[PDB]
Amino acid sequence: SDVFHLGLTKNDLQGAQLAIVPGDPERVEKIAALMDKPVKLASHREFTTWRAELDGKPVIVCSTGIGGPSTSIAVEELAQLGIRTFLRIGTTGAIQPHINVGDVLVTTASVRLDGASLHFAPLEFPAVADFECTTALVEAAKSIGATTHVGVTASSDTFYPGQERYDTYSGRVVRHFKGSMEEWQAMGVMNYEMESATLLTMCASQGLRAGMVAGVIVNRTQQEIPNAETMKQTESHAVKIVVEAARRLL
Amino acid sequence: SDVFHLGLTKNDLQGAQLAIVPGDPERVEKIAALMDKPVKLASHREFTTWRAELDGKPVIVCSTGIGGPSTSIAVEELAQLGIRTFLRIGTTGAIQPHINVGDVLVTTASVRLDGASLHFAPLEFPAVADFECTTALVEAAKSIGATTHVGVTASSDTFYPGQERYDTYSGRVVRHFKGSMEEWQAMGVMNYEMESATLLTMCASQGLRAGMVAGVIVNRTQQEIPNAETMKQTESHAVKIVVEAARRLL
Amino acid sequence: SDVFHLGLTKNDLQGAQLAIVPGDPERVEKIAALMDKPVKLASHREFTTWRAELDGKPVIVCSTGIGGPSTSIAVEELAQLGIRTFLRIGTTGAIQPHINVGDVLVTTASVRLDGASLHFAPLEFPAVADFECTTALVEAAKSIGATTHVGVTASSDTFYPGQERYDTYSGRVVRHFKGSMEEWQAMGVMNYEMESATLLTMCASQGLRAGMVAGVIVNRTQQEIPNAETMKQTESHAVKIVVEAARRLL
Amino acid sequence: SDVFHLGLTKNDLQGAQLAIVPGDPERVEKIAALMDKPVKLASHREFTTWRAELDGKPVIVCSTGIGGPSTSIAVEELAQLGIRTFLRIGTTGAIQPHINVGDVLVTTASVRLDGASLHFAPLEFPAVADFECTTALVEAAKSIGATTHVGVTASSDTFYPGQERYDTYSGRVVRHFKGSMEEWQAMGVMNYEMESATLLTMCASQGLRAGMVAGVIVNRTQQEIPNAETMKQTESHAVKIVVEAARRLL
Amino acid sequence: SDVFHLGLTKNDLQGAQLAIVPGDPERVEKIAALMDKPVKLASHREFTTWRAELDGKPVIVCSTGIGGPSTSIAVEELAQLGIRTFLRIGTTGAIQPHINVGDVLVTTASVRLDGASLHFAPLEFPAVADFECTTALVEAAKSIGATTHVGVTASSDTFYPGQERYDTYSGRVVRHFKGSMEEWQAMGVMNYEMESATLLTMCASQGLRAGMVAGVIVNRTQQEIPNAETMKQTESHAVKIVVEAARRLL
Amino acid sequence: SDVFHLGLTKNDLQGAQLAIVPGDPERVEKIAALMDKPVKLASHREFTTWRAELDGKPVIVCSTGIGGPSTSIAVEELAQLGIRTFLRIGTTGAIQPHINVGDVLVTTASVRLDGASLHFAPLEFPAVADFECTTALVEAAKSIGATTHVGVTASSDTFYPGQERYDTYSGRVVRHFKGSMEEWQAMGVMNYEMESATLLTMCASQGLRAGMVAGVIVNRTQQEIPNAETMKQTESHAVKIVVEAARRLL
Ligand SMILES: [K+]
Ligand SMILES: [K+]
Ligand SMILES: [K+]
Repeated sequence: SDVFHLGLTKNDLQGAQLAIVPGDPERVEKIAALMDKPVKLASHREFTTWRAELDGKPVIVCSTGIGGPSTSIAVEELAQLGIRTFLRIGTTGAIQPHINVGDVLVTTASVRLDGASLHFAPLEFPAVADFECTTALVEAAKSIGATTHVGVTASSDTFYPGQERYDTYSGRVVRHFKGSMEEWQAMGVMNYEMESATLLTMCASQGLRAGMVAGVIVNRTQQEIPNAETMKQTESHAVKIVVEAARRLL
Repeated sequence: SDVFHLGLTKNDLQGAQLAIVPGDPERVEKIAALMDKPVKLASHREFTTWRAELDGKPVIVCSTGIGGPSTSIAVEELAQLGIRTFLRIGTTGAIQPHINVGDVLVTTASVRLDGASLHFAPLEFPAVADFECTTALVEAAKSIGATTHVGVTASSDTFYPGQERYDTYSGRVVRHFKGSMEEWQAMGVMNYEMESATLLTMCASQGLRAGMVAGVIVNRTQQEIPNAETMKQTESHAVKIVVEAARRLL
Repeated sequence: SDVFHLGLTKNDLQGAQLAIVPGDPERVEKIAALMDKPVKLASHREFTTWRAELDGKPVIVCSTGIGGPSTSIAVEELAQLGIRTFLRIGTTGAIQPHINVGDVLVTTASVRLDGASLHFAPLEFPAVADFECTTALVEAAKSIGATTHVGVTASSDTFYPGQERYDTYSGRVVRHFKGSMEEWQAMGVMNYEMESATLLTMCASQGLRAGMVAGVIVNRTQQEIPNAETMKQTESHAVKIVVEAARRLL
Repeated sequence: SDVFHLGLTKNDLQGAQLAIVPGDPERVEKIAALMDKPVKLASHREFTTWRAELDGKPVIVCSTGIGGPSTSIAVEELAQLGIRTFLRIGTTGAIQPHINVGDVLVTTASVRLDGASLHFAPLEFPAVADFECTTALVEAAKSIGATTHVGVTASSDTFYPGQERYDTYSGRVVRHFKGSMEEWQAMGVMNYEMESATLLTMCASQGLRAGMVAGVIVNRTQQEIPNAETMKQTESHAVKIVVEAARRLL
Repeated sequence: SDVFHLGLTKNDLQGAQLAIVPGDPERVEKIAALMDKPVKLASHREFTTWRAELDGKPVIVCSTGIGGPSTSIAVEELAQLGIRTFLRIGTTGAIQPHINVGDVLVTTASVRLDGASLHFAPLEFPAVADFECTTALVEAAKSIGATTHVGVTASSDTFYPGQERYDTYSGRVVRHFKGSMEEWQAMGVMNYEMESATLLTMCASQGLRAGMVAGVIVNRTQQEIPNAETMKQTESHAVKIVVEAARRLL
Repeated sequence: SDVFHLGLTKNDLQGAQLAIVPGDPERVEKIAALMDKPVKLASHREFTTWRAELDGKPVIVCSTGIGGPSTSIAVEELAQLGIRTFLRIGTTGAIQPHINVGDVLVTTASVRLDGASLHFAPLEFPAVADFECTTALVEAAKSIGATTHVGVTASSDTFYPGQERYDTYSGRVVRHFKGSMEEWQAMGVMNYEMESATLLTMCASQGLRAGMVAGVIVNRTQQEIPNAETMKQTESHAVKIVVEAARRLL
C-alpha cells in the first residue's frame, strides 16, 4: 500500500482531488451511494474508503474516525494521495436556542478545544474554513431549501467532559471545562463536535481547502430524545448538501 | 455626548446601522465623500466620525486608531449607538510571493497576535469574519474586476518586532517573534496589519457582523518602494470596494 | 444498547471488570482468541469488542481507535459498564539507541502531547500508570524472558509532525515541535505512540487502573524496515505478555 | 519624513532627548504650553507632536493614542529620532479605598494586561519604571505639595471588559477577566490605564528610561461623577509634576 | 571543595552511588544512624551531609532544604559527585479520607506545582518516579508491615497558599490556587509536599533514579493535632523503609 | 514556638518590624554583629534568626534558604510575627560587561523565573520592589561611595540550567532556557539570583515592603575566579549598605 494507515494506492484514486470525510465508517457508503460508480476501496482501523464518480470526475469518501488524531492521519495520507479539498459532513447538537432539529450548520471557524491542531499551528492561528468550500456549502444548502445557520463551532477532543456532559461514570468536569459551555454559548457558538479544529487547522496552514456542514439532531438548550426517522432524514439532507458542494468545487 | 470617547450622540447617527472603519482619521473624509450627503460628525482622539447616505440609508465612517485597544473602544461605543455591521478598510503589505501590488485581500480570519481579542474570548476562539460581510466584500471586489486573494491575515499588536522589522532602534526581535514571519508564510498567511484580530473576535463573540478588505501597496518578499500615485490608486480601489460591499449589506 | 458509542449492554460483559485495549479493531479477535470461550460482542466505529474468559473470569477486549478522543469514549463507556482495569497493548517505534527490535517497553508515565488528557486534569497532573498494572506487566514480561525497558513514553495527538516525521505532504514541522524529538531523546523518552497520555491521565484522575505495554518493531535511531513475520512474532509476544498481566490483575 | 508614522524629521527635534507622552493629542499643547518656545510640529493619526524648550533644552511632547500598539509605534519612531527618556502623564481612576480624587499616582511597575509588551519581552519580565524617572516624579510631586501614592498599576488593552465595566452593549465580561479586579484590588493595585505595560516593557528591555504619573479623577470603590473644574485642575497638577520631573531628568 | 554549595569532595563519598535526601538537616543524622560507620561530612546552608555504610557499601544522606531550588542544587552537586540513585523520605499530610495517621505513601508521580521542574523539562513531561525505586519502597514498606498507599502526590513551591492554608497573615489565596485542593482531592491525589516535582523531573529527564516515601502525620480532611510520640514513631518507620529500599537498590 | 518552621515567638522579636534577610544562615551572625546587642534567637532548617538593635530599635536578621519555597515560608512566618519590611542582602554574578567586581546592584524588579511567585500573583503581576526600600538602598550605597547599578534582576528557581551553566552532570540545558541568558542580556538584565522574584512578588501583593541589594563578586561576561578576601571585602560592603538602608527605614 502507498501509505501507512489507510491501505490505498495512488492508482486506486483514479486522479481524485476531492474527498468527503464523515467520522463514522458506516456513513461512507451512504455518501458514496449518491454518486456514480460507487466502489469500496478499503477498510482498515477507523478508515473506510470508497471511491465514486461525480460528473465524470473521481471523488473519494473516507471516514476519519472520532477525534483530531485519526483525522490528521487520514488528511495526511489522502493529501499524499492527491486530495486537495476535504469536506466534512456530520450530525450534531445545537447549543443555541433559535437553532432547531433538522436545520443545517455551515462552520466558518472552530474553537480549538483539541490537541492535534497545535501540531500544525500554534493556538493563535484561526481554525478557519476555506471560503470556496464554505460558499459551496451555503449555496448547496439553498439548492435543496435547508434552513442554514452560518457560524463558529466548538471543536472538543472529548465527547463527555469537554462538552460538559455530567451523566458520566464520575459525574464531574475538571475546573478548566466546568462552565465553559455557558461561555461558548454567550459567544454565539452553534454546536460542539470533535474533528473540525484539527481539520480546518491542518488544511488552512498547508494550502489545502476544507469546509464543514452538519445537520442538527438535538438541541441541548431544549433537549429532546431524537426520533429515528428524523435523524435518518437529517443525515441524508446533510449528506446531499455536502455532495452538491462537492459538485460546485470540482 | 452619549459615549465616553467618540463624542457622538444617538441622534447624530440618524439610524445608521453600518460603520466603515478605517484606521486613519484622515481616510474618513475620503470615504464619506464617495457617498451622498457627507457631514463631519465629530473628531476626538484617533476617532474621526462622518455620516453619509448610501442608497438612501444613513451610514457611518469612523476611524479606530492603530491597534486593538482603540478599536475595542470605537466598536463598543458605535455598538451602543446602534452599529451592527463593521467593515474595516486598509492598505497593507503582502508576505506571499504570488500576491502583487494592486491586488485586494479579503480576510476570513486572523492570527491573533494582539492583547485585546483576549478580553473578549480566550485564544482558542477563532478571529473569524462574518460570512455575509466576507461574501459582500469578495463580490464587490469581483464587480470591479479586482484580482483578490481570500484567506488568513496576521494581526499584530506592534508594527516593528511583531512583524519582524529589524531596521529599528535596537535591531533586535524578541525570541518568541524572531522567526515567526517565516512560520506565517509557510502557513499561507497573506499579510500583516494591526486591528483585525480585535475587531473580528469582539464582533463574532458579541453578535455583531464584521469583515475586512485591504489593497496591497507593498510585497515584502520582493519589496519595492511605492510611489504616491500607486498608493492613491490602490486606496481608491479598496475604498470603492468597501462602499460597494456596504451597499450590499444595507 | 446501554452506551452511546460502543454498542454494548451491561449483560454483554457478564461481570467483566478488566479490559485489554489495543488501538486496532483487527487486533481484538487475535487477543480474545488466546483466552477461553471468545465471542464477538459488537463492532461500531473504531470500537470492536470481544468477550473471553481467563482463569474462569470474564475479560473484555475492546479497540480504542487511534488517538485520545476515541480512547476517552471507549474508556468512559466501558467504565459505565463496569471495567475498572484497562491495559493497553501496542507495537511501537523506539527512539533510544539501546532498545532493540523485539524488546518490550512498559510505560511508567507519558509526555502529554495530546489534547484529551487536559479535559480530565490540567497539564501539571502526571500521566502516570497504575502501580499494580505496571508491576503485573513487567512481571509477565520477565516471565517469558522478554528484554524489557521500563520508563517514559511520548504520547502524541499526531503520527506525522508531533513525532517529527518529515517525509510528508508539506515536509514541514511547526516551530513548537521542530527539534522536540531530540529533546525527548535527551530526556530518556523510550518511544512514541498516540493514546497513552489520554488513557493514563483519565484513569489516574478517576480512580480506574491502567497500564501499557508495547513491543518494539522499529528503532528510528538505526532504522530498518520490518518484515511481516518479525511484526507478527513481536505482536504475539506483546499480546502474550498483556494476557499474562491480565491474569495477575484479575 | 524620517519615520513611517509620526511625520517628524531628526532636525525638527533640535537635539531633544526627552519626550512627554500623554495619550490624548488634545493634551499635547496643554503640556507644551508650560515651557518655552512652544511649536506644533505635526498632526498625523493619533500622533500630535509639539516641541518646546526647558531650561535652554529641547523637549518633545507627543501623544501615543490609546493602547500599547499606537504607543509602541510612537516610542519606536521617537527613539529612532533620539529620545532616550519618556514620561507618561494621564488622568485615571483609583481602585483602592484610601486614594482620593486629586491625589497623584506614580507607577513603579505595571500588571501586564496588554499584548504589545510581549512583543518586547516574555510575560515573566517586569513592566518596571526607571528609578531615575520614578524618583524625579516623586520629588516633583512633592515640590508642588501633591498627595502621592507610589505603587503598581494594572495596564489593560481594553477600557471596558478588561477593567470590568458592565454597563456595555453586551453587559458581560469573558471568564478570564470576570472577578479579576477584586484580585488586583486585593493585591494593592492602585488604578487601571491602557498604555504603561507597553511603555515600561519596551523601554526597560531596550535601554530607554521611562516613568509614569497620573492624577486621580474618580475612585471606583466610592464612585462619584467627576466635576469639570476638578478634572481640569487635576490635569494641570499632573501636567505640572511631569514637567518638573522632566526638568530634573534633563 | 569539589562543588559550589555542598562543601564535599569526590573522595569523601568513598565510591557512594546512592543518597537518601530528607528536607530537614536535623533528620540527616537520624537516618545515618540506622546504618554502619555514620560520619558527619559537612554542614553548609540547608545542606547537612553524612556518609554511612550499608552492607559494606558507602551510602550518602544529604538534606535538600525546603523547595525545588535547594533540591535541584543538592541533586546536581551529588550527581557530579557520583550519586545515581536518590531516595526522598518525608513526613506529610494526607488529603484523602481513607488514609490514616501512620500509614505510608509511596509516590508514583507528582503534580508539578513548582518552578524548578520546568528548568529540566517542559510541563507536559511526567514528574514520574523510577520503577526500581518505587518497587523497593513498596516492598520495603511490606517487610516491616506498613499500611501503604501507592499514588500521586501534589508538589507545591509554597507551604501556605499553594496548599490552600487560610490561617495566614493575609488569609487569602490567589485565584489560580483557590479551590485547587478540591480538584486534586477529586483526582485521588494523596498529599502535598514541596520537593518531589523537582526531584522526580530532574532525575527522570537526566537518567538518574529517584523515588519517594513519606509517613502520614496529619489528615487534613479529619484534622487532628499530631501527638509528639506518634510523629516520632512515624518518622522512624519512614526512615526505616527508605533504608530498606536503599538496601535493595545497592 | 508561635510559628510552624522558624522556631520563634512573638516575644523574641521584642517589637522588631524590620528583617534583613540574607540567603545563607552563616551570614546571619555577621550581619547582626554590625548592629548593637546581637543575640542568637533560633536556628532550624535553613532558618537562622538573630535579634539586634539599631538606633535603639529592635531589628531581625533571618536567613531564607536558597529559593522561593523556603523564602515564602520565612516571609510568611516573620510576617505573622510583625515584620513589615524585608531587605534582602546577597553577593552575585553580573551578566552585563559594564558592571565590575566590587560594584553594588539594587534591584527595581525581577524576571520571575521561579514557581513560588505564582502562588501569590499570576505571571503578569510585576515582581517589583518597594519604592521606599529601593530609595534607602541606593542612598545608603551612595553614602559609602559605592559604584551602584539600579535595574532588573533575573530570579531563577535553579542555579545551573536556569542560569545556563553547562559545566554540569548532563551538560545539557532544556530548550525553554537554552539561549535565555542572551535574551536577558539584550534586555539589560544585570544579574541572576534565586529568591527575589518570590520575595518581591509576595511582598508587593500583600502590603509588605521589600527591597534587595547585592555586591558583585564575578562578571560572567569577563569571568575571573574571586579570591576570598575580595569576596569578604565585597560581602562587608553590601552588608554595611543593607544596615545603613535599614537605618533609614526604621
Ligand atoms: K490607538
Ligand atoms: K479515532
Ligand atoms: K531552601
